Amino acid sequence: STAIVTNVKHFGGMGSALRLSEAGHTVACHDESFKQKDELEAFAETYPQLKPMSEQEPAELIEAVTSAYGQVDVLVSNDIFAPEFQPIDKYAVEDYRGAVEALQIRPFALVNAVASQMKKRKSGHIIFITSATPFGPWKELSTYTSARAGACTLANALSKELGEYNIPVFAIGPNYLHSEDSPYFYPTEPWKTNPEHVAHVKKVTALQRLGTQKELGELVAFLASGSCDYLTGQVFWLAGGFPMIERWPGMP
Amino acid sequence: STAIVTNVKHFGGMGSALRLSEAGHTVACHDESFKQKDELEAFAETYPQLKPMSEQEPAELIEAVTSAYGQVDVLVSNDIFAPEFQPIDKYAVEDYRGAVEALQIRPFALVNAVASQMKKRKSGHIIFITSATPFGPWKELSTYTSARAGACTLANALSKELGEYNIPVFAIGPNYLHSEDSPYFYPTEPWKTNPEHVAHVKKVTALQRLGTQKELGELVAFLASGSCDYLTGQVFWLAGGFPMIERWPGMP
Amino acid sequence: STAIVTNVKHFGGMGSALRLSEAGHTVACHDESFKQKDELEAFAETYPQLKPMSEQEPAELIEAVTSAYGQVDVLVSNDIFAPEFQPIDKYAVEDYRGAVEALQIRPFALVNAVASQMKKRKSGHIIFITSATPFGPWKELSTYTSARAGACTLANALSKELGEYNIPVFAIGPNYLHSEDSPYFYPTEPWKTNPEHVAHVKKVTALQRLGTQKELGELVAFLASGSCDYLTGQVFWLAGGFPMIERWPGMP
Amino acid sequence: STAIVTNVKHFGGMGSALRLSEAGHTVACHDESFKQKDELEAFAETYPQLKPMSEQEPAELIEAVTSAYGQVDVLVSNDIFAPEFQPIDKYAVEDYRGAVEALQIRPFALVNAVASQMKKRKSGHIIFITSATPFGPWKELSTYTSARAGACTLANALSKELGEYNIPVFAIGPNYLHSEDSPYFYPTEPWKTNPEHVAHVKKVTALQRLGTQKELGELVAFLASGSCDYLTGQVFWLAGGFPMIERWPGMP
Ligand SMILES: [N-]=[N+]=NC[C@H](O)c1ccc([N+](=O)[O-])cc1
Ligand SMILES: [N-]=[N+]=NC[C@H](O)c1ccc([N+](=O)[O-])cc1
Ligand SMILES: [N-]=[N+]=NC[C@H](O)c1ccc([N+](=O)[O-])cc1
Ligand SMILES: [N-]=[N+]=NC[C@H](O)c1ccc([N+](=O)[O-])cc1
Repeated sequence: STAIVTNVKHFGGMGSALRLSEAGHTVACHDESFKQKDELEAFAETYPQLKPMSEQEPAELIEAVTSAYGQVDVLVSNDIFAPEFQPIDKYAVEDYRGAVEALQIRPFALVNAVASQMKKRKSGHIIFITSATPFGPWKELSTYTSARAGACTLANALSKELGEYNIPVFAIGPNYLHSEDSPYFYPTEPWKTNPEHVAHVKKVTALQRLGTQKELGELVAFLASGSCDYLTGQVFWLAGGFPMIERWPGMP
Repeated sequence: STAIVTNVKHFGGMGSALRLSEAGHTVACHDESFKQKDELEAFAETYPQLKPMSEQEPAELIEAVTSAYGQVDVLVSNDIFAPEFQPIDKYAVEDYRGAVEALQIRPFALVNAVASQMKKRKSGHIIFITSATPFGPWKELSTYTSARAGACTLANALSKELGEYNIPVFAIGPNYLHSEDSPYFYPTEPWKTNPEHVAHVKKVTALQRLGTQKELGELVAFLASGSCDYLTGQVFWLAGGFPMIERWPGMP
Repeated sequence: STAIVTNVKHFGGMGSALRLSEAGHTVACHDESFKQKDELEAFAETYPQLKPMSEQEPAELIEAVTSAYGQVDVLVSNDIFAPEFQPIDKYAVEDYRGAVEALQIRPFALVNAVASQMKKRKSGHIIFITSATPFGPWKELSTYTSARAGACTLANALSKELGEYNIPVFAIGPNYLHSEDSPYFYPTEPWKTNPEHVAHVKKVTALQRLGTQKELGELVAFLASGSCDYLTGQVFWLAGGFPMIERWPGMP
Repeated sequence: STAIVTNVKHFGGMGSALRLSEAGHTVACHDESFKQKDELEAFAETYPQLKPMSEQEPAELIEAVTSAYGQVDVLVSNDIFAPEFQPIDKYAVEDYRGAVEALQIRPFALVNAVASQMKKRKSGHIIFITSATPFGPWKELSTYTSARAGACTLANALSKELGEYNIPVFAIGPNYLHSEDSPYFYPTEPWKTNPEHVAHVKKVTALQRLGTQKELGELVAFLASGSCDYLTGQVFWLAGGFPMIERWPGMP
């Protein structure tokens, strides 16, 4: 079928697009950099099994993919934001508005733009790549964490109405997911190269390692395949057993 | 001490302000109508124990209450929004922005404005009145429901950073909470007077009745009293046992 | 690899064994009926790809499969119980003991018996088929629902310690999952044949249909394939969007 | 009214019993040690405001309290168990049976014995003192943790059926709750006196301190007063913001 993966160069983007592509789907890919022809052309040459698009806005993008390939069967809203850790009083309200715009308004805008066509033919799959931080919040990241929570619930809520139209909706919330060259959350440097970071991951996750782009891709492809639509409304915690809670003194 | 209750005329506003005042607290009250001298004076006459403020914006309000009464010890962010039920594709993206602005950005801005004074003296209580809807989403209310979830997580996340400063943070999520004359969610008319509505409440809640402002007020006053700070981070489900789940055919 | 699926004739048993066998695994199956020679042989003739075992107890079952096929790589504890709907005071305390023994003690015993061999070679997958009822309890099913909750948490807790040994642990909680000829919860008759039952399912689930054994098996096979171990600790709500909550009067 | 607090010398026992008595309630207390006249009379002399009972079994206790003090209006099931920490394969299945018997079967049996009388009057309150561990499992404590989860769900489930009879049901899940002289979970020695332990608590809790019996007592009395029945079904996380999650390397 035809799928859309946003911010393809970051977070869960490459893992999702590459695996969906290998499953035989036509993967239209969005990314802020594709605004420039040079950047879109470079990506296209590197990944001929992918279809990079230049469109940036929700409605614009859904329409271009629909016109180019016929329709949008799968939506993978891989949302990202660059937050700063900050005490609640040191943030600017604008800082929270920005987090909400990127992690809640954006996914909502994409579904708002594609829902009608999916509902008319009674088929489609919606997947939000959110975060697991709501399940185990760190101190001083209130804007990002709360925003991601809104996104998770958005997915769960949407599943309730779209189910009638045979449209499953899921939210995959990762943490400690290797992002390779992307700074979006866990790049190879320093997460696989620095001793302190390696030891941190080994302590905080049950599997004692970062999650792989492949694991994420497999999950995305599995859900988009229509192999298990009954999981609609599910919020997945792709966090490898995180969080590992500090035990009493004397316990290793 | 000194407390602030926003949108006092609606939702959990009156129950909160009334019980807090009966507790002996100085209660400064905010409300959109207080922009009108007439409305402010009339309120002050009916509830002489309460101190209505004309200030509307977060920073403005915290400053006004601080100058007038010395400091803000308790913040009750009683947030409201009037959403429409709509299939995802029928909403305007602006409809989600409005919901998020009123239910997430506002409480965030109020804490952002008062946190520094609380942290300096290492004392204060923060209470968000959110919603139990995220716990049991209805079909077609994705904007309001997801926004409320962000607010619940905001509170929990904040409890993590403010705990070091001895500042408890709670979120009270009601549903089917009687609002008396306020149209915000459950006014006396028609919820206590129309058969179909009375019957609906009886079916969906375990206690088979609306919750009372008195009950909400007792909880707010209890948490603000400093009698049980150890519940910091709690999301309270003030919904009378909702949701009651439809059982199999033939079962009573 | 070698998998074990318990109570194979009921609940999530057939979907799990069938799809696991299709994935190329050797599937040893347990069932109370296999105690009888006639039953075991009739099953082996009908499903020649499956390996019915006569063993009934945890330790002997794990030992027999290990001796016959070498080792137990995957454990699918498909637990069942036949509860009665009763007001708390009409139950016998023994009724709860029986529910806990069947839904909590059994899976714990199976893991207790196989854990050491999986830990030694640092490989294996543990999957509990539990229930979604804890997520949305009905009245008068306190014994079954609470017990199932104990099982979900058991899986999650186990993921924390077994992760260090590369052993993912999952809990699949279904509801409204078609069980075909098995009375364990949703047999074809009357769930797909009687108007009121069909209409009931269309009302309380988002997808407005029963889940299929195929969907359950696909999930079980996906998880056992080692394609997404990073989901360890996950409790899956295989309930098609259930529960759908009754909305305000006037809303369809 | 008349309240029953079990295992009064341990866990949330004294805090609950003492505050309930200060509130004016007649508080019948149960404890395994009260089987000895010596221990019972000694307790009675020290706390003339409490009424220790010798009865050990549920049915016997409810009848004894009903006969001596008219009826049972409030049940505080303060359940305890002394678990060992161990990898799943090192436990004895009997170890899990003991945990479930003490933490799940016991509270169930007590409600099973007093429910009929409360339903008849259509009044009463049920409070289970469980645990917050299910919310943040430590590895190697799978028996205790999962059993506690079962008890939490048992409460929420019962609220669904008992609400129709105006009987609120709650579950208070503590962690890091100071237990003073009782070894049940957090005694003064060493939690308030040994550096390594004091520091551990400082690290894992948001408020950076142990919870006080007074706090637990206030919550119990508040809920038992009928001041806020609309919270029925609630699972309270009385853990001071626990768990605090370890942050990235370099972060303070
Ligand atoms: N996979 N993964 N990681 C995503 C996670 O939501 C996240 C964790 C930390 C931060 N951060 O900024 O510290 C951002 C996102
Ligand atoms: N108590 N109470 N009500 C608050 C709840 O969040 C809510 C429920 C329904 C609606 N609504 O618009 O139908 C709005 C808010
Ligand atoms: N699939 N599926 N359903 C299993 C579910 O746990 C269940 C639902 C109802 C009952 N029951 O007895 O009514 C038992 C189990
Ligand atoms: N308050 N409090 N503690 C109760 C909690 O469930 C618990 C935590 C740890 C242990 N333990 O044995 O380590 C037992 C119980």
